[PDB]
Amino acid sequence: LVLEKRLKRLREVLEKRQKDLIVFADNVKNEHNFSAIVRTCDAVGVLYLYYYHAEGKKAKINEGITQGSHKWVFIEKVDNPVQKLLEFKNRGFQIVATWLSKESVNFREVDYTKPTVLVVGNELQGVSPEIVEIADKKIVIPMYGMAQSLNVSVATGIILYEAQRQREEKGMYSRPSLSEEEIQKILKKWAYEDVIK
Repeated sequence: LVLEKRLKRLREVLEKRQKDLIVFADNVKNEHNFSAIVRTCDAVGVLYLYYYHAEGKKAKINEGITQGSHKWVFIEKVDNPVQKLLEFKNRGFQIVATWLSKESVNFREVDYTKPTVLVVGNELQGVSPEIVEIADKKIVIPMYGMAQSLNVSVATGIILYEAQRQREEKGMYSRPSLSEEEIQKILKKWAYEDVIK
């Protein structure tokens, strides 16, 4: 019966998932920050998290820091960021990238309620120059101190919660963006993958 409870809870979670709000982690340095980002994705309703990492990208999530959240977000390793992002762009997704530059706009000026792929990272200016070249929006978070930037996980949460606020205002968490077919498919899949190993 206990397992029924988790699936019940999984269903409620899937009914609030934003199949439309995608996150792309561009070369996030340490696993502690990566795990925190996974937790944050889960918190705002992000269902898909893609990532690109040094030497292949064999990312090891910390269960003690993810609290098991790594289980209800699809995490997919990508070998070519621009190629993957172009796939979303051609599908109508706006590519929003954190780019540390005076030419970038305040992150609150973006409309996160439309299909969006938020790209964050630990390259010199946030995302790589290769990625920013294809972005629709280049964003920064206002700073008033000596630090030029914020910890990548903290910045990701700040931006994603602005997205949460906007979507909440439009009632996008009040109705499922995933269809019942998709919800049932995921329930079955994860209930299966959770056991098998």
